Amino acid sequence: HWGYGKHNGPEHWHKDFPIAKGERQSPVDIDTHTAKYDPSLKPLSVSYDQATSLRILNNGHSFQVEFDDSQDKAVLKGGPLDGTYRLIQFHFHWGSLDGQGSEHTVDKKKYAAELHLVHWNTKYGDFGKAVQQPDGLAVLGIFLKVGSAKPGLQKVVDVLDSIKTKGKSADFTNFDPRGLLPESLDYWTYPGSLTTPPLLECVTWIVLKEPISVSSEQVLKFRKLNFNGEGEPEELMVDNWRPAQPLKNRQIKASFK
Ligand SMILES: [Zn+2]
Repeated sequence: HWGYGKHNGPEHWHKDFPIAKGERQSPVDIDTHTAKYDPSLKPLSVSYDQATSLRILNNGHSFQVEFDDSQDKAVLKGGPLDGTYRLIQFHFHWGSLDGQGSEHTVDKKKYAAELHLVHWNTKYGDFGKAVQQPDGLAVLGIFLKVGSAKPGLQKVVDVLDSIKTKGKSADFTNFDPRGLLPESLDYWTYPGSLTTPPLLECVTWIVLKEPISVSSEQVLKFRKLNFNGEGEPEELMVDNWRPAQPLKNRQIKASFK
């Protein structure tokens, strides 16, 4: 099965998922000098005050916090989106070292980690139908750099002990994802894909310009998670990021000058 090691990592994925060599794959390098400012783009509208988190899960390739998405509780609108997208989960990608770990890069700069907040377009009724549509998902990407601790992340770091191995889950209620946002919502946006199999090209990417800072101690705890299940030989969950893919016929647009 696919993963991030030498015999099953990203360079191998195309044998089981040939869309890996597709026309609108993610992530990409954001060249800040060639991105086009578009005054037509609207500000993002993030409405997370009624979010209901349920659970945190180690899925064997990352950890993810899941939200109740049976109603319009936590939604993203605006920016380049048409319609309403509900939050279903967020997860992270990170490195074995502070100088790598993000999926997107900015002028080839890598960050220590990247947060993905995944939302699906309510017009398609459920997540499984949305991923089959070119405008089915909207993913907010936030970079993490190492510096000062992020208070709103600590609740997450504290429970990782309890979901160390693949398939472990824990109740995780009353977590407010607003504490993970930077001050500014300026963004870049381009059409792309999921960055893990099945790599479907159903995502409008919205990547925030401003990183959030986390402390070395906080990302250290990420690196203690395991890819393996309980009882299996220990393999640390690190470097679970896909490298930048060719931009091909796409335009990155910026909401700012
Ligand atoms: Zn992701």
